[PDB]
Amino acid sequence: NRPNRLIVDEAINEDNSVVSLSQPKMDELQLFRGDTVLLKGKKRREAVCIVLSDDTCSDEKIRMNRVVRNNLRVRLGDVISIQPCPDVKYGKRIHVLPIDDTVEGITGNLFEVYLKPYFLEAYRPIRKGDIFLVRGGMRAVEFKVVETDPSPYCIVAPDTVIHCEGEPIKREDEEESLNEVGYDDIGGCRKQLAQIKEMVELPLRHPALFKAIGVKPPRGILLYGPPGTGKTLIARAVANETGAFFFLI
Amino acid sequence: NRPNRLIVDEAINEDNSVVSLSQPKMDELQLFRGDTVLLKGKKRREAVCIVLSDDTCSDEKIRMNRVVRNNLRVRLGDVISIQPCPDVKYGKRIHVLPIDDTVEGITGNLFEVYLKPYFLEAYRPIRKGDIFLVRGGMRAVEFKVVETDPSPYCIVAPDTVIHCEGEPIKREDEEESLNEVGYDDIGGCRKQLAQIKEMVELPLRHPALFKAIGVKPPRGILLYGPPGTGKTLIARAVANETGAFFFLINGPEIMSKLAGESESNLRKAFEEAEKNAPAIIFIDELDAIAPKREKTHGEVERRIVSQLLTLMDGLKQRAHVIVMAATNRPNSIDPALRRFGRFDREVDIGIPDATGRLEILQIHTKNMKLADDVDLEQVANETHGHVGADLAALCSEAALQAIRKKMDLIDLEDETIDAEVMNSLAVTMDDFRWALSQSNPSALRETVVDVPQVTWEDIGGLEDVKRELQELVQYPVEHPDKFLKFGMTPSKGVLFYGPPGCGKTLLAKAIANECQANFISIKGPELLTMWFGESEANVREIFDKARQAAPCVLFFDELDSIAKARGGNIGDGGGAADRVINQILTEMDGMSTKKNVFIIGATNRPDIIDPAILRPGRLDQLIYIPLPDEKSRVAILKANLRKSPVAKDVDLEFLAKMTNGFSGADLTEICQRACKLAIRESIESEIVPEIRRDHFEEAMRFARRSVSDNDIRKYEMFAQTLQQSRGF
Ligand SMILES: Nc1ncnc2c1ncn2[C@@H]1O[C@H](COP(=O)(O)OP(=O)(O)OP(O)(O)=S)[C@@H](O)[C@H]1O
Ligand SMILES: Nc1ncnc2c1ncn2[C@@H]1O[C@H](COP(=O)(O)OP(=O)(O)OP(O)(O)=S)[C@@H](O)[C@H]1O
Ligand SMILES: Nc1ncnc2c1ncn2[C@@H]1O[C@H](COP(=O)(O)OP(=O)(O)OP(O)(O)=S)[C@@H](O)[C@H]1O
Ligand SMILES: [Mg+2]
Ligand SMILES: [Mg+2]
Ligand SMILES: [Mg+2]
Repeated sequence: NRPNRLIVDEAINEDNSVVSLSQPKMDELQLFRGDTVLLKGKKRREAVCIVLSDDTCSDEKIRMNRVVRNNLRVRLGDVISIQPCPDVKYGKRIHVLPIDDTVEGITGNLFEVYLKPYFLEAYRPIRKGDIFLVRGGMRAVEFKVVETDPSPYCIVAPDTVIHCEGEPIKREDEEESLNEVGYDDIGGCRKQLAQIKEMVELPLRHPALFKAIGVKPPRGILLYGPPGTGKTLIARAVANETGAFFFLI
Repeated sequence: NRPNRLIVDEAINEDNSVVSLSQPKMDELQLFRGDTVLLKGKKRREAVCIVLSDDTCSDEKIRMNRVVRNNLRVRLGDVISIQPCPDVKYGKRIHVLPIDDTVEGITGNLFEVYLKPYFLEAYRPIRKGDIFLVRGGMRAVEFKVVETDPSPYCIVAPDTVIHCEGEPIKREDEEESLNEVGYDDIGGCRKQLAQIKEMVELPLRHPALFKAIGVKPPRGILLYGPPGTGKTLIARAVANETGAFFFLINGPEIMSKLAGESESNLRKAFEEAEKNAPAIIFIDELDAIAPKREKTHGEVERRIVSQLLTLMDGLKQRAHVIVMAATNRPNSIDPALRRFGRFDREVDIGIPDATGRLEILQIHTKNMKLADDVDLEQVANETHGHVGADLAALCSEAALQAIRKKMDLIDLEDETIDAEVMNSLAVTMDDFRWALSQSNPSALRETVVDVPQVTWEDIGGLEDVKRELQELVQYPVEHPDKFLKFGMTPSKGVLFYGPPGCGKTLLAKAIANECQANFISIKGPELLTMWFGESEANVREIFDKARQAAPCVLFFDELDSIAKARGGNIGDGGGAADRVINQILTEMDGMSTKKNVFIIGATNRPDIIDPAILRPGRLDQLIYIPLPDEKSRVAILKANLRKSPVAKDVDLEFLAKMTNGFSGADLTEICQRACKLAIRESIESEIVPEIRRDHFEEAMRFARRSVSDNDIRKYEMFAQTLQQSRGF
């Protein structure tokens, strides 16, 4: 029923928004390697991205990047609604504005350092109200388009002009700070992260189901190891990747 | 007088309401196997059920299920009034309603999952206002009929229609919650439960009788055992199965209070217990509040201990108050508490055995749905160091693993899933295997007190020593009358000596198995490491533990390691007696003769064993186990090859005559090498499943002898002259 629902979990490609599917999926959804796809999430918001051909990922799973995970307001293990978009898009004007929480201490023409060698030779699609992360200059800033042609009808093209404004917009509470620690900020602990996920996220993400079943949830997880191994980092990441209230003692 | 009164005690049939009587009873009450009977209890209420034919239950007892025990408002040990009901009954309409305390979180048509595959092929009777328990969908809910034809006039029939209402009724205080812990919620502890019942329920159930007699009631029951063994569970069950007010005191909770406020809490708890009828005070984690006063820092803790001692000493027989305590560290308890008048009865809740842990697994999976390949007996056999908490965690992990593969069939978008899919989710044996794969047994280091599985069939030859061990162990425990007639006190000790790998450990385990007696194995290296902490009380605890397990056999294996700690009898000139061995001799001399504890020692270094071990009264039965001869080698090979698919052309007597100085371990090594060659052949052929003659020939080509001819001569010398030893 409804062969359009995808399970959301973290991707492995260390790049910008690029979704990865399994071998039967691009043939079942009649989309090729270099195709434009549309992501639809909760709270009546959309996302547009480019698929990637993968085989040794899983039987039925999409791969979801953290850059646009907050764009759809969806966390780990969520269900997403995909849709192929065989619509030709080209950008003419895209009024883009950074956020004055991560761009402080940076001056000059930020385009030629951050946006210019990030757009060309990529051909990425941009939707209305997209928060995409750009790394460079020994720091990372997220960026926000605020005004363009009707959504999305936009891909990265050399024929797209841009203009700076010099007044970055503030960050509202509707979105989560990408500067916070996530699952992608932990390296070298994937088995431990897998165990923590299996023991933590299912009861937290589905509290009503776990209350209905009446089965014992593991509530005494104890991390241990040598100092500086990321125990606090892992705990904060698990807190952030789930919609659970976090109290620190 | 009145041959209609029945004593009420818990049943053994793991089903719905089915009463079980003794052989003379159904003939005396003219009722057959498939007959309808009527149960009449107190407070003017009745119950209807179906009898069961039983013979090996007791002389005069009924068996009463917990489902309908609360239906009659009768507890354990009560007297019930039975009546046969040869009245034909058939249900037409039965308005049934659940209770909204256990059905929350369940939606959909609960009939087709819970009531439909529970009614048919059963033909059970239903009475007015019956609370019957139905398990399924990884949870248990009780159910209540509220309206039907005049009572009871109802049995389960396919012609009975039903209709849902969607509004479950609330639970009143007239009945007890079946979700609470009862006697049936504890597995693997029946002897301990029997002792607790005998020591607790008679004074509590009959306080007036115990006050009239003027005899001392045991008021200091102290439960102890490894953590997670169900001490709290047992205490709560005993509280629930008797009509005694239960006051719970938590160690850490009391200790967390401010100074001068915890004493107020203890005094208030004792006052409440004394005021409110017969009562039980349970102090969970007693070592938290009352450690050894020699090892404690603050004076507030000592005030707490003194207050507890005063409150315990202030207990009168008229108070009808029983104080129970649980601690996983009984030796950390202040010794003043364990004296007479405060805590005299001590009950050891030990690690469950294979049967006990199988019972625990059944108790924890009875709510879950198991696939047809689920072998709970195999799971119990594969779990060794697990305790009740470990098995509960294993079952929960298996259920979670089953759910984790069902996240798509279950709409995770939906708030509260319905039971028509929850029951469809079944826990496979693969899920149990996965859960067992990653599990940490807590009681791995604990000493095992159990009947070993190895029997005489696992031992080849050695018939004479088998007969001698039978005469030494079975006869004093089976026919004491002959021994007291002829006036000889049985010998309490046996020492096994001989070449290594000839079956000294197997003999002790097999003689433990045949007598069906508890077996405790203490190895020499274990003693040497457990004494290195200068803990003289541990080897005393070993003998104490053996004392409570009587009839028990205490086996000290690898005494050579103990004797090699200081070199031996001659060595460089000093003696090998050190550390444990002196305390072991002291314990052997200080053990009661009438106790059925038997001590067996084994060593393959008879030269260096200290003489004091061999003194009469400690270990005077010197049994020498030699290397197997021709026929014993055939027997050993046959015993070792029982579990392997040996081909017909394999000539075992040929192998026996081709091996002369080989011991049992050497023959086992030969069999293992032949099996490993067969495994290699199978692996190579994969890129047949019968071990052949050629494999045995190739294994015999590389077979090695682990006992020298000079060693054989020396053992023969010690086989004849070892009683001498002591003296020079
Ligand atoms: N596995 C890791 N992956 C990425 N960064 C890591 C990892 N482990 C440590 N770090 C970095 O090192 C910092 C220190 O790690 P912490 O989690 O704060 O130390 P810790 O694990 O709490 O151990 P303590 O606090 O000294 S006992 C983190 O904030 C990260 O920046
Ligand atoms: N013999 C048993 N039969 C059935 N369930 C058991 C048994 N032993 C333990 N359990 C289960 O394991 C849980 C933990 O047991 P508890 O009695 O709470 O532990 P404990 O005996 O108090 O030992 P502590 O508190 O760690 S010192 C119980 O609530 C049961 O669910
Ligand atoms: N009579 C026997 N019948 C069958 N197998 C035997 C026999 N004697 C020894 N074995 C094998 O040898 C192994 C060791 O048995 P043990 O009773 O431990 O021998 P032991 O005399 O105690 O000497 P060690 O030091 O323990 S090897 C057993 O597990 C069997 O595989
Ligand atoms: Mg830390
Ligand atoms: Mg407890
Ligand atoms: Mg041995």
